[PDB]
Parts: sequence; C-alpha cells; structure tokens
Amino acid sequence: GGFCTSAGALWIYPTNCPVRDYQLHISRAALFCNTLVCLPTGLGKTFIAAVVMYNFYRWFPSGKVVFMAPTKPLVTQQIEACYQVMGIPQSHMAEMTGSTQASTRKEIWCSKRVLFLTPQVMVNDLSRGACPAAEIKCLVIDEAHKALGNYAYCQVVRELVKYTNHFRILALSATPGSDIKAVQQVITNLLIGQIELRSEDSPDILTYSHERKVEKLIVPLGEELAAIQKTYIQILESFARSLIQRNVLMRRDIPNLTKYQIILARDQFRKNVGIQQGIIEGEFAICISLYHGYELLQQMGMRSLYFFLCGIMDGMTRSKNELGRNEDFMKLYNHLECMFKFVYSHPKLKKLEEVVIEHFKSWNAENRDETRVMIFSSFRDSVQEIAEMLSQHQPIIRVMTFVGHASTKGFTQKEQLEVVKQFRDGGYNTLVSTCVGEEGLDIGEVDLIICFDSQKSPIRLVQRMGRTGRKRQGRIVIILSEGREERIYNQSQSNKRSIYKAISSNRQVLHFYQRSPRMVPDGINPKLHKMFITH
DNA sequence: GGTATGAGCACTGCTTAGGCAGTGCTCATACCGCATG
Repeated sequence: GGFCTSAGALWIYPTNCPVRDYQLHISRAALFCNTLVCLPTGLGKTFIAAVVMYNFYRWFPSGKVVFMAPTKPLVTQQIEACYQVMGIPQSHMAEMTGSTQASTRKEIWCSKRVLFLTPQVMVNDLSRGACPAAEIKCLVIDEAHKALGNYAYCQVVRELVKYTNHFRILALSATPGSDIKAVQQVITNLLIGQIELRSEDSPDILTYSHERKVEKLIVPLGEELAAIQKTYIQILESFARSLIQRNVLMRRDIPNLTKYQIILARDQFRKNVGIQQGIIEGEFAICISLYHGYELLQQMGMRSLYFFLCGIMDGMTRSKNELGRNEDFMKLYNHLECMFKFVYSHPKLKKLEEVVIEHFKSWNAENRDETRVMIFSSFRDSVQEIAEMLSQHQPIIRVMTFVGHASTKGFTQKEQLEVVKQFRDGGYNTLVSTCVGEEGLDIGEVDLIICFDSQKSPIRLVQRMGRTGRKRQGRIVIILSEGREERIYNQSQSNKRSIYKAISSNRQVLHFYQRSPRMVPDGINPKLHKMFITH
C-alpha cells in the first residue's frame, strides 16, 4: 500500500537526546503492532509518538500520518514538540482545528503528509470526503483513555475502517482507564494489539524520574458543618421518601447515598405515563440537586452549597417552588445568604491555607527562582473561594484560578494560555485549577501539588500528580475530611494497583485486537539506525 | 447534578479586507459512579 522498500531497510531513532531503553523498546514495539503506551507524564510518550510518526512518514511517502489530541492548545503543543524530534520539514506538516475552515482543510489534507488535529475535525473531514481516508497509514491518539462510547476518537476509527484496514494505531495514556472494563473498551475501540506500560515504581523509570511521596492531611468536619450536615440529612430524608415509597429508590440509608446513585436510579427508571412521569421526574431532579448540595457541603463547604442553592432559588422551576415551601430548607438557605473578613466555609480550607503559607515561608527563608504551587478542586465555586482565601497573602502568594470555557465568566483558549505563561514566568506563583489543568497542556514542573478533593477513579489523581516530577523533586499533599473522603482516596489507590496488576498479569485479563497489520511487508526486517536528526 | 471539551456559525473590531481574528452561542461527546485481575 505505497510502502517505500528503500526506506523499509531502516527505522530511524533520534540520538539528539541520550537513548533510553524503555523509549527504544516501546518505539520498536509500536512500529509493528497497534500499541497503547502507558508511561508517567513527562517520561516521553510524545518522543515515542514522534519516532513512530517519522518512520511511517518515511515508509509511506504518498501516505498520511495523523496525530489527534482532545484540545486545540494540545494540538499546537504536540505538533511543536513532535516537529523538534522528527526529521520532517515544517512544509510537510500542518495543525488543523475548527479555526481552519473545512474548505481550506481539503487543500491542507492534499498538500501535507503529517496532520495534527482535533478528532471532531477528522470525523467531519472523513464523512465529507475532505480527508483522503484510504491514504491514512498512521493514526496517533493522545489522552487515549477518552476513547469511550461515542467520543470523537471512537467515531474516527469506526469511519476510517470503511475505507482502509492498512494503518497503524498508536494510543498514548498515563491512565488507560478508571477500571479494567474501561481499559478493555479503549483496547476494543482503538484496535490495540498490546500494552507497553511503565509505572513510577518501574526501575528503568526511577533513573529518569525522582519518586514523589504523597502526604495525607485528614481534617475532622468540625462542630459547625456537622450541625448543618445533621439538618441537611433530615431535609434530604423528607424529599427522598416519595422515591422510597414509589420503590424507584432502593431505600439504602439516606445519609450514605450519593447523587451518582440517584442519577443511576433515575436512568434505570427512564427505561421502564402522563401526570405520574412529571411528579417522579420532579422528585428525582429535586433529590439529585439536594444530594449534589450535600456532597458540596461535605467536600467543598457552606459557600459552595449556598452558591449552588442560589442558582436554583433565583424563573419558576418545580424545584424552586417545592424547596420554597420547606421551612428547614428556607431557614438553612436564608442562614447561608446572611453568612455570604474571609469566612472559612470548610475546615479543609484553613488547613489548605496553613500548608501554602508554610511552603512560601520555608521557600523564602532558604534565601531565589520563584516556587510554583498548583491546587486542584473540581468545582468552580471552590476554586474561586480558595483563590480569594489565598489572595489575603498577596503579593507573597500571587494566586490565579484556572477554569474551562463555559460561564464566574470562564476562560477562553487564549485567556487560559496567558494564565499558564503568567504561572511559568512567576507573575502568578499559585494556580487553583478544575480538571482543565490536569490534562495535556505543559503547565511546567511544580514544587507543591495539593489535591483538595478525591475521586474513586484513579485517573485524575495520577494526572494531578503528573504536574510534578524529575527536574525538581516535588511534594504532593492530599487534604481529606475524615470518614468517607479517606475511603474514596484509599479506593482510588487500590483501583490504580488493580488496573496495573491486570495489565501486567501473565493470565489474559484483557482481550487485545489480534489483526493489527504489520504494515512493513513480511519480507522486510527494518534495522535500527541511530542518528542526530538535523532540520 | 457539574466539569471539561469540541465544531461551525454569529457577531464585531480592525488598520486596512479577509469567512482575519477574536468572543459568544447551540448543539454534540465524555467522566463521575462497585472493586477487583
């Protein structure tokens, strides 16, 4: 399929940077079989992709190589980083996103050999015949753990296979899935023939990366929030009884239920008439909102609870009317209204402030290159509250929030990049980030990472810890409320080990795609050629 | 329920034109959630 016999004699490996065994072995593996590469962040998933893409570029000179990333900033970062490693002239490559008109993309597809794009552009260009589907010989998928359900990654492969089976897939993920079931879906969706995995624990990784120790700070909930929690549980009980009596909700202890368990109960209901549907849907929507509020109170604090409730109690939803007829709700809501110096709406926030102050004290005492602190909380109200709390210490602490595009106005792609550049240059020394700061964009190495919340899935914890590494031995602090939050953390670490074992096990836990094309003709055994690549 | 993201089209400012290059909007994805190999 257009394979260049002469180029097939060799596979070229860059020596610009010292050769690492794990990068040499994994690169070679990925040439001959569809591979999912799982390395810690900063240990060279991008380098391996560049090596693979450059050799496919050489081996299929009339073919195309495609690199997919989930965000526009990541596309730009990755084309730049891969350009530096590969021996491909700038004129043979292009970035393509929704910022390039579909009309222009057709000309870029035809004139370029390597394309870095968002997967939605690829889906659109395949369906509309702008992408010459048959000419694709290599497809690199970054953040490949996102290749679940009908995500654009899954759509690209399903559409491409209509036109050609003769391409290599390289998937890159530090965190292949939340569990085995998710890892199996990624393998199935992306036609993965094998996994090449190294952990922080891996000896061949320890050489090129400082081990980083996790500190846990357990914070008791305290009298004030305990008392509000106790009032909240009774409000929860009164609004959930209808679902207990309707038998749509199992009846499992009201205080121990989660918003996720009720969204599932609602979903199981929506697949099993008239006035009835309206009242049940209404009861479910009220309970899911209250249990959201309950989670905010336990994990984020009273200010987060208030702001969420204010969004509801600000139009006439049924939720607004019902909750408005409850005196305990309106008592609590009116109390939070009054409440909102700086108010410490969760004991975790006071503990977070102590840790950050002590870090800057200890750093400035050692007197000169500014320290960098990244704090992760999932909710926008928490991130703004944490930022306001730490703003009291300006300009010793120079805090900025890092949030997604949706409006608390939200940040555009351009505004996000300015905050990152400000963080890198020490304009800001402290970043408070939602999940947008966990994935892809090279923020830089950070001296202190703080996790304000915890999830049962291990993915986001590993991503958050990825923002510190070798260059400078970093510190990872995890602030947990005592009880549940401590168990969620213990579960995420157990789930991480479970996935590692399953991937590494001699027994076939995972079902790999067995029909990955060799791509190099069966006659040709390409020989390693190490060289200094010059542009 | 909130958190990201995306594309394509709307809208508007430019120093000098263009589907430029920005932000805004509507419509899609996905996750979270049992616990293990």
